[PDB]
Amino acid sequence: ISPIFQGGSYQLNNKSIDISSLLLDKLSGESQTVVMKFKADKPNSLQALFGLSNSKAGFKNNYFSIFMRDSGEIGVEIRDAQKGINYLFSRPASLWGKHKGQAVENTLVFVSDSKDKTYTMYVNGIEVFSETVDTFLPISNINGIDKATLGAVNREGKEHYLAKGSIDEISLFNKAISDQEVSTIPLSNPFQLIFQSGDSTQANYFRIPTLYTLSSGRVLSSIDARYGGTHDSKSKINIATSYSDDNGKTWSEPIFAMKFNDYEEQLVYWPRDNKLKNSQISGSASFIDSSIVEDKKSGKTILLADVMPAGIGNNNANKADSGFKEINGHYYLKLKKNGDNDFRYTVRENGVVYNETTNKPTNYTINDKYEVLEGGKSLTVEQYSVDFDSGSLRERHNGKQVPMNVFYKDSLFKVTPTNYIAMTTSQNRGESWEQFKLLPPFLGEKHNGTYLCPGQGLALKSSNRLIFATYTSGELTYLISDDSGQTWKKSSASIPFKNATAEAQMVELRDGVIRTFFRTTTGKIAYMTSRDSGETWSKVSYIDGIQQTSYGTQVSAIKYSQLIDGKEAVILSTPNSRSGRKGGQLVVGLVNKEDDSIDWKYHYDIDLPSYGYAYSAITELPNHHIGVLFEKYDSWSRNELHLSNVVQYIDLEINDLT
Ligand SMILES: O=S(=O)(O)CCNCc1ccco1
Repeated sequence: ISPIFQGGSYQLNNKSIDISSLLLDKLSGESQTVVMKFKADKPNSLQALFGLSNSKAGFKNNYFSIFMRDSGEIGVEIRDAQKGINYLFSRPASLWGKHKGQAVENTLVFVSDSKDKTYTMYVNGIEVFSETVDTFLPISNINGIDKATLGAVNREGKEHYLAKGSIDEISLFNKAISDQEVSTIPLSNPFQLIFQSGDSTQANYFRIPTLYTLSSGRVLSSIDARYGGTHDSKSKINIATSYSDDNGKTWSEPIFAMKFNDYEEQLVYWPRDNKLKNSQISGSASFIDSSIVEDKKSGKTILLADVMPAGIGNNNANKADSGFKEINGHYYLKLKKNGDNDFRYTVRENGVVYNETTNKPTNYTINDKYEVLEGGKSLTVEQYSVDFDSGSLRERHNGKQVPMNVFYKDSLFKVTPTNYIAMTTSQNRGESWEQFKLLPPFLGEKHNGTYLCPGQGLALKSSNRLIFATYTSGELTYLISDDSGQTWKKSSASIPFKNATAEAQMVELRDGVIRTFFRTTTGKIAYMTSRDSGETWSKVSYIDGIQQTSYGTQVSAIKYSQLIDGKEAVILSTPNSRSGRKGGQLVVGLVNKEDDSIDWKYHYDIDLPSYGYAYSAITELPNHHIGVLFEKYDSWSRNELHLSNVVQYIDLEINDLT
């Protein structure tokens, strides 16, 4: 239908604008829709963009506001002292500030709907909240409203929450518009979604993005499709992938690289109240932290991830147990049968389940998908679903039968409650993925598996050598294959930390010279150098000019192909902050051929220093633009848990950085 009111080009310079004379008489009925295109790249800590208030003395709490914080959060307030109603709905990390230097125009759509009794907010096409109340307060039935304000809320005749930005365009409607209509509002988005709520993964949440340009020009991406909110394992998490054949302008409908079936794939809205936000899926096996490379020789595409048996994450993973028993040079996967309190079985050659005590093989075997067969017959378990209908989290058998897998809770045979690493391959560049294979122990029979560094593995330009960085207590443990991933050898590089999350990423500065940048506990990014193609490693140094937080953040890096100011160039993606995971940057370094030192010459501000930026993926797109897929939020912050569509992708050019 038609806007009862429409205005545009409002400047918010810490002075509010009065539009009462225009809007207040238009307002009628109990349903309204605000549509607001606005810019704010230098906002104050807390500012109101829009306000409906009772400016009369004695009614400071009778108002409606649409506000933002300089954290990127957006919210509304609906308050009536006489009615006894005080509503505040919001979401962190809902905004953009700047992109490529210019300020971003955000597209805000707030719906107030008296039929479903529901407040819904969309920003830049994404639904950031939708709240139902039992007692609905139409934004226009607030007692004694006499003001309509932009850039403030007019309380008791003063300008509260003074704003800094602009509203290019604002429309008002005496209707609550439908979803379908909402989707037809044009956007000015500086970004796109590759993975997103409601897509084929059915995961409502995503974390830990990766990017890799393949030899065909196809760009591939892998990610954590996280179902139980944005929690680490333990949870349900699958590895999803999607590709682009047109330099990241469009992306394929995602498919699974690694998935488990013990729990259903459920698009669940996870509770954000303090009483319930730490609810965590506790019976599911899961995957977490993927890394990808292309192998020249085979043409194969290779993906690794951490594997977690039902109910397992890194905080409770059995350290001091690789999950394998060594029998004469060979590592065998161990199993526990129900009723036993010790592990008495192994998976020998041809997946035969052998009893270690009796020394007789058994009538059970383990297939390639780690499913259990008895006497050649496939066994099954019942699937679980999660819900919050009882007011708290509840995992329960949903009726469906799925292949019994030794990583599952209900399995008759179970692996060691510890962390594993697995690989899968694609012969077709992301179109399908093989059944994953578990990797062997690297640091011993009685030492838990290491942790895959998420992002890219490295394909050395002058051999068939493939390296995947992993970490454990006290060292990076690089995994090396010279045979297209069929076999693997470890290369240990000690670091001066214990229990650090040393997420690492490598660049080749020239033939056989590998620089790795990894996350520390120091507030600085560290690095080390191999000069014999990852055989041995230098001592640890640190970069000054970038700061991280004490707990740090994942860092992605690539060796750029074109020269920049005449030099070889390495690009770096990281939050630059000591407060939290915000202030994202791409940092450009020129290499000094004399000594292989790096002069970090350019810093690109991805967005505002106060807006969230966490784990990231960069890649050189086939047209020499830079593709960036990142967590646009503070994935550490306890206040920013469980947001949808905060992992976003952008296209940058080199000159944008310089
Ligand atoms: O810093 S955070 O990214 O929030 C924590 C990530 N933990 C990494 C991990 C690896 C295996 C299980 O968890």
